[PDB]
Amino acid sequence: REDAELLVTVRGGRLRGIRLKTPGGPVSAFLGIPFAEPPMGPRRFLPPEPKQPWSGVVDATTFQSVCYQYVDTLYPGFEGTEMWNPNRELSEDCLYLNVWTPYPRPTSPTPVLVWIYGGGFYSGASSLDVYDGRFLVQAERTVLVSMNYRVGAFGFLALPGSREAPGNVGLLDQRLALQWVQENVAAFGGDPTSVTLFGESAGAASVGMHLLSPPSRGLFHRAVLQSGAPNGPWATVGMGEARRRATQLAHLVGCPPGGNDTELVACLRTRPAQVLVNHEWHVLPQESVFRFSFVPVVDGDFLSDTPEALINAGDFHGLQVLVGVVKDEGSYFLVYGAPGFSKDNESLISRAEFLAGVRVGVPQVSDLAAEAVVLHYTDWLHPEDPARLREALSDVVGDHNVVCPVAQLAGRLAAQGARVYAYVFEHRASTLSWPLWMGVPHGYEIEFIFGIPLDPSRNYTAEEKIFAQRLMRYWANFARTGDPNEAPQWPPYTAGAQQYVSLDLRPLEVRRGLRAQACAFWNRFLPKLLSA
Amino acid sequence: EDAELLVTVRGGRLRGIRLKTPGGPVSAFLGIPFAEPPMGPRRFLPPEPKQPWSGVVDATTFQSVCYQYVDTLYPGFEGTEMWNPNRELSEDCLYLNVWTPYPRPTSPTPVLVWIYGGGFYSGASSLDVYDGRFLVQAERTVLVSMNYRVGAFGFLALPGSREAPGNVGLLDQRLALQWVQENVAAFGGDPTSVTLFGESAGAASVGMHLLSPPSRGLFHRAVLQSGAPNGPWATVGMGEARRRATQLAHLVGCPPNDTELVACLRTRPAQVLVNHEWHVLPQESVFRFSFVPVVDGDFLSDTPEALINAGDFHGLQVLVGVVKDEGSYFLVYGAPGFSKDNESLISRAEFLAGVRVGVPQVSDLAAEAVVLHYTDWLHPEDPARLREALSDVVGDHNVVCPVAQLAGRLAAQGARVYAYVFEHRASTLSWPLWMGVPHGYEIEFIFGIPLDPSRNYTAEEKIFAQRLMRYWANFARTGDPNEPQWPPYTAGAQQYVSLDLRPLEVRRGLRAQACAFWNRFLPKLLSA
Ligand SMILES: *[C@@H]1O[C@H](CO[C@@H]2O[C@@H](C)[C@@H](O)[C@@H](O)[C@@H]2O)[C@@H](O[C@@H]2O[C@H](CO)[C@@H](O)[C@H](O)[C@H]2NC(C)=O)[C@H](O)[C@H]1NC(C)=O
Ligand SMILES: *[C@@H]1O[C@H](CO[C@@H]2O[C@@H](C)[C@@H](O)[C@@H](O)[C@@H]2O)[C@@H](O[C@@H]2O[C@H](CO)[C@@H](O)[C@H](O)[C@H]2NC(C)=O)[C@H](O)[C@H]1NC(C)=O
Ligand SMILES: *[C@@H]1O[C@H](CO[C@@H]2O[C@@H](C)[C@@H](O)[C@@H](O)[C@@H]2O)[C@@H](O[C@@H]2O[C@H](CO)[C@@H](O)[C@H](O)[C@H]2NC(C)=O)[C@H](O)[C@H]1NC(C)=O
Ligand SMILES: *[C@@H]1O[C@H](CO)[C@@H](O)[C@H](O)[C@H]1NC(C)=O
Repeated sequence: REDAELLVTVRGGRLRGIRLKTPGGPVSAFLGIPFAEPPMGPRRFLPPEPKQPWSGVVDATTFQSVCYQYVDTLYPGFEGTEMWNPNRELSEDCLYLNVWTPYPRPTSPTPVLVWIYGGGFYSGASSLDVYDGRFLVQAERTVLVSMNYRVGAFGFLALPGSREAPGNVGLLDQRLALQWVQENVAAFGGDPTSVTLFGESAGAASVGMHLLSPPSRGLFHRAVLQSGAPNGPWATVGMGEARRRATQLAHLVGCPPGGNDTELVACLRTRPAQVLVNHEWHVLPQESVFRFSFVPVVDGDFLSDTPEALINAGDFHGLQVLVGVVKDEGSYFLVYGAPGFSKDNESLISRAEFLAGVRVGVPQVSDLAAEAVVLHYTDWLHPEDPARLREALSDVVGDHNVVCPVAQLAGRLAAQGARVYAYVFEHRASTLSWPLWMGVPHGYEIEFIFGIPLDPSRNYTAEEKIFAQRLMRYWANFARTGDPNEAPQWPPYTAGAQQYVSLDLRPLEVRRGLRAQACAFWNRFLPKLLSA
Repeated sequence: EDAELLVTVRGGRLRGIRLKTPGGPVSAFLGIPFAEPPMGPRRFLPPEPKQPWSGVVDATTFQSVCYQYVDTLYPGFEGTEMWNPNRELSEDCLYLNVWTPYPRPTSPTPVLVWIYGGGFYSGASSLDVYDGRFLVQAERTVLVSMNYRVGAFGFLALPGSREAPGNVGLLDQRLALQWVQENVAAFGGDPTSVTLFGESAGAASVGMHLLSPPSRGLFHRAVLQSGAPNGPWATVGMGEARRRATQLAHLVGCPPNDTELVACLRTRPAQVLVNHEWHVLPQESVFRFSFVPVVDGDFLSDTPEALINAGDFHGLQVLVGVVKDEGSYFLVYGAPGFSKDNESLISRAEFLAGVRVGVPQVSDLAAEAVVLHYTDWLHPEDPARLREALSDVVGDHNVVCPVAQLAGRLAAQGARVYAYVFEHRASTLSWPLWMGVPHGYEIEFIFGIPLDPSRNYTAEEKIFAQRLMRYWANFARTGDPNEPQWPPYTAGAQQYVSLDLRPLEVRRGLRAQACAFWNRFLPKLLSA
């Protein structure tokens, strides 16, 4: 006595899933499918090995463990923090993926959406409530896949050139999952010839890196980059600085008691996973509000050059991408260490706090460059207005880290053969627990893309549910056709007209300029100065 | 004979002329010698006080114009010819002029001293737009103006040499100011109330007298119009001045010992030096200033910027301002694509080309920073926007931001500053409309030229001219232009007033965002 709809055979063996209820009807979920051998013991820091075939039926009936990661404790018990923290036990045995499909299974091959979570390459999990695929699959009849990938030291510690810790294995985790989709998604009714990757923040940077890595590029057809880009200043690190960071962590945990790499990694392997996590914060070169200790390394392998170079020199004919940002990208990060900031106050900073915030929000630039930032962002008719300083600091951090990297990628892709669509998400959710001064913070479009307002246990307003259904429709139209349009039209983004649309409760408004003036500073001038 | 027209000064007796204005007569003494003619062995040397004379000097007509290049870019065009010499060129040119009410005052009258502009290479006190008769009649002041040597004759420097020490044109101005102290009372002028006013290089001159202590005791108030001593074109270092002096010596067939070199230069006709003066500049530029004040530790003990930042300016009142479109006039003197006879709608390549020529000696890095700041990246190739942007580049770098930096430093360090922007386009203007209110075209209103019946200004423009004359003379009398009030300029509020036919409007910021680029960032970048 079984349900045939919940039984699927993949190349590795048989799976049994669970049937979820949604407001619109049932969907089939296969949660926690193993796609790699567990990377534990001698397998830690190594590239993932494909999951060996199994006999019997594996129950894919619940989310599996979260990969080991630092857990944020800035506002304990605060919904705005807790929603991003692991909702499963931490474990190095965490390489599992999730498939949601219509109930019953599609008769015709169905387009596939593949989600890559964010969290600065040091955190995140596919099991977070806000990444629940059931509403998207029910509303738009797609197949949705999400995977866990190793973060922090376990996914991106790199001793470049070494066999034992080559770096970027968290990206290879993603790639292995993408390879699993090509080989297996048709068993769930998905179309391996229509796969759209989507991600946010570090997930968006991951998506972009798969675009720029030929072995990944054959595994999908379309890409969505939400509030992140591979050319972001926090998303990559050079070979030498990666080695310095790996060596510093090893030194901090007593390894060895630099030297031979094989030996150093062997010492690192004897350390408890939690010990590495608790020391990862002490590795960074400068105090920062952003920077993350272990991120993808540009070592000539996964990425043959810097993403910026690969973007600038790329031929992108035959590609559709959808990119965008939230209205207030910088605000969320400032409450995480910038002087004068708190979610519990107005964070009306002084001029001196503004100056100190630029250094933390724009880490590792010269004084000369920091002076250029201050000049650019200061209103010299109101140089000391606290409210204006707070707003300017938010734009500094958001422009440098999210908006301008996105705009640069969008412009280069459009000019080099791809069709681009761009948005700014401008709705502040009625459920938002953050203060009003933060506006629409980083990450808070995700719940609308995934249709979370349709959850009966939540309290979104009726118009926000309509709004959520409109965005799910845009995303699914893009996955099926490469075009979010079906009514107000969404024009493509081009390097000249630079048109984008605003996403909020009102109909689409077409505007031009993704912070065009600001991003000319970050993308055209400051790069000149650096090499001088 | 008219007794009002005979004056004895320290050097002897003069005879002046009675002039007519629509408001009544005025006494004028034109072509008064204040120095020995700086000729032959005296060329390039500091001026010497005029030795006394017997008999009566005839002071009824303007004297010669000091030797200078004559602009030939639009021959016969009123816009260019109004600045060209209207008297014969001569090295025997150090004369000044005095206008007084008729009959001559018998109470000490405040004195205005005009220093003309012209990039330190040109200019004359005899130009029609500097006619002092209307200011003097309308506002009952004494007005003085002097000729000073320009070009090589006034500013060729072999620093350290006795023979060509540099800045002698500035010393010409100082001697005229010394002459005013010793003789102005004989005309009814008050030597304890002397206000200096100048435009462009004349304003830079005023600023340099403000920062040179031997000149500071010769006047009490200062007006700087479209110029500042910290302007990029206003000064030169000792090494570059020596290089320029040496290259002109080569160009006119003279040997590279300073004594030898200057002696050979002295044998060359004056016209010959003028004919080669442009060729000394290192790079091609819209500004032809080859010989300018030199920072040698003497007249200027430091750069004007260093002197400005360090000075105690309590007790000083100053009036500064700009025209609405400072850059447009300079663009037609060689910026690619520009002409008075077209709309000057330039390409982006021409805009970029024009930046290098309007900002003459900056690195590519700095130039790039300029084109980043002045590009609208939503309309990067719009010809009309590019034309206006390059006008802003040239005007901000050369006039507006040097003036704004001076005004802010002086206010923050004790001076009472009043700032204006002159926004009225003269109904008689011969330049095209796209130029707006160009550099130099506030002068005619402040000298009351619209009151001349033989000119075609409107009734409204004459009322306006009378307003400006009252502001300027109020400031000369009291250090305050007011009688809608004109508030002082401050480093914080940055308030200025708009001068046009409308009543005064108070605004904040002399291109504050643009000038933060020139006055705060770029200096940091150049050193690195
Ligand atoms: C760097 O060191 C590694 C490991 O050293 C070995 O580890 C010991 C436990 C034992 O295996 C010993 O042989 C060594 O001390 C080297 O890898 C070994 O290289 C030697 C041959 O030269 C030999 O042991 C095996 O080939 C390797 N054993 C492994 C992989 O554990 C490696 O060659 C050294 N590289 C250099 C030169 O820096
Ligand atoms: C606004 O608040 C921030 C943060 O204060 C936090 O929230 C408060 C309600 C309270 O719980 C504090 O303990 C929290 O730190 C202020 O920034 C801090 O100010 C304190 C003052 O003693 C200082 O000791 C800390 O170092 C500051 N932390 C920083 C700069 O990150 C800020 O000063 C407040 N601004 C105002 C006046 O509104
Ligand atoms: C607008 O006019 C400028 C300048 O043209 C000048 O005025 C004309 C009436 C005529 O007298 C020309 O000889 C003058 O040069 C133009 O710029 C020039 O364009 C010509 C080609 O037509 C070129 O050979 C010159 O080198 C250019 N000179 C400069 C200083 O750039 C400009 O092309 C005109 N633009 C228009 C009318 O759209
Ligand atoms: C939604 O609001 C209701 C109001 O009673 C509350 O009981 C419930 O806990 C809320 N659930 C949320 C905020 O998810």
